[PDB]
Amino acid sequence: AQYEDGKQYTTLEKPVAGAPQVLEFFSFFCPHCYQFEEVLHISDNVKKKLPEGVKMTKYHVNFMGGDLGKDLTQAWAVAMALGVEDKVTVPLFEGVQKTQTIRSASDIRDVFINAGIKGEEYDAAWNSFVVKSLVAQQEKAAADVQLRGVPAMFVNGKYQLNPQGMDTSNMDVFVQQYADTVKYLSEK
Repeated sequence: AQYEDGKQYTTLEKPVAGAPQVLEFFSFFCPHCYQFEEVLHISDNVKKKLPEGVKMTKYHVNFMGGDLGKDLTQAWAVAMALGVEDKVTVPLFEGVQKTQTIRSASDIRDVFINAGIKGEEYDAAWNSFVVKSLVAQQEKAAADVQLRGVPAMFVNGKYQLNPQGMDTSNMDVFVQQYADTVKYLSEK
């Protein structure tokens, strides 16, 4: 057929109950993730093609970048709690991978300050139990699918996107295949 298990996607032999509908994992240390965000705009193009009523979720992971990797997962929890994802995603990616000016939790904090989040508001969130439980949620979602690599996207806790089984000559064409595949899995 056109869409085939093992080609554009794989099926989880161990499906995850109650999972978010469209669930993306990334790391600010992940080179393909940088491409996905700043060059390909994957999340955005997926969103534009998703049906009525389908929520999109994106979580950070711990398994890259050691101590700073965990800090970034907590900062992403802060970002979600405050609703400022669209203000910090680009400077966090560039701070980690392009300028390499993010080397500590303080440097992460600076990105939020520069983006206009008040320090006192950042620090309150950082230390909050709501953020602790948002960290727990990110960790549990990743653990549930035995996640070993990013970028990754899962649909209804049962299908995992398989971008290696897609064309990459043209960047635009890859992005729409990825998005169209998500829509298909969505409607499945």
